[PDB]
Amino acid sequence: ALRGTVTDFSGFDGEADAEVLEKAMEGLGTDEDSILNLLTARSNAQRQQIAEEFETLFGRDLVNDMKSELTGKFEKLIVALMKPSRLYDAYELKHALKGAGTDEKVLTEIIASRTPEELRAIKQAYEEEYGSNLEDDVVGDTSGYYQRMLVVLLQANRDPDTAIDDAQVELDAQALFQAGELKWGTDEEEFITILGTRSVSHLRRVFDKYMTISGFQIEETIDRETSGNLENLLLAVVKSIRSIPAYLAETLYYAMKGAGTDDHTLIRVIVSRSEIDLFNIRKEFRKNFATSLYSMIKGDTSGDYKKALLLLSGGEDD
Ligand SMILES: [Ca+2]
Ligand SMILES: [Ca+2]
Ligand SMILES: [Ca+2]
Ligand SMILES: [Ca+2]
Ligand SMILES: [Ca+2]
Ligand SMILES: [Ca+2]
Ligand SMILES: [Ca+2]
Ligand SMILES: [Ca+2]
Ligand SMILES: [Ca+2]
Ligand SMILES: [Ca+2]
Ligand SMILES: [Ca+2]
Repeated sequence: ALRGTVTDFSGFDGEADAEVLEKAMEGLGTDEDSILNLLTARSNAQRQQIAEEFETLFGRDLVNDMKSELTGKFEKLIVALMKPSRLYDAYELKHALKGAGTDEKVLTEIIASRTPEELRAIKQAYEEEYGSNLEDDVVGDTSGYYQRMLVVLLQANRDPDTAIDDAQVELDAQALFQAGELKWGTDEEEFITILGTRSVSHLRRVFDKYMTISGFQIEETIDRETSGNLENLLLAVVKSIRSIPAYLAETLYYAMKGAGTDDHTLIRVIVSRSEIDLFNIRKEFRKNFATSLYSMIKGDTSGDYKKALLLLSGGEDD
């Protein structure tokens, strides 16, 4: 079911590709198009091969050459596109912790929507690159239940999908109801333990049951019961439980629907997901927002920045 929008180019020729990129830079100006048409048509693993082959042919660093020939939001995308898949999430996480004021949005998005396999892969890569323990770093930069929930999630420990138990589903649905709507204040720990540790397949069933017994969708209750930090995280986790593609589709929409563009988010989501579920993301986006992902990117962005994004994205006809 899970489909990306960028795949390996067949008949890929690492050296030819380098020569092309060289031809697009060496001399007066810069052939943005040629760089943009090639790199959005090669997978992450293949860009790495292009970057290594470029060095052997020209004794120059591809990425740095492009940094010195490109500009603005376009350069940012290309640079993000060039970052090894393995290191990308950890890179965005590191920059989100760096400096006194943390970037919660990024922590929540990534940690709430990455599968256990992925999260433990991120943790190892992050410790390899930076010599810091990710969990420890997150603990240092967050606080309260938001910190607690993140720590729980970072254990990469969630129950595995298993035989579905009707008794457990009713029990857990009731616990959430008793912990939220029925209680003066909120049993934050119950929400956290349940929404943090229970399996995906199990929780989807618990949601349907929660609605049946409470009249509320769990998302309404989370909004009615919590605020800021914690609300966003629990909302993020819940939506990811339902559908990571649908969660990330909503993430893109909200990055574009206002007066500006949250370009930092536009870029991260498109790039990181281009080889996993961006096709799924596009389907869900259309499904929930009346237009294609394409048309909204077209409306919010300009120039080569726009051109690359659209080629990366695809689906003009969604
Ligand atoms: Ca040039
Ligand atoms: Ca030019
Ligand atoms: Ca530049
Ligand atoms: Ca960043
Ligand atoms: Ca910080
Ligand atoms: Ca902050
Ligand atoms: Ca309450
Ligand atoms: Ca509360
Ligand atoms: Ca409480
Ligand atoms: Ca609220
Ligand atoms: Ca906008």
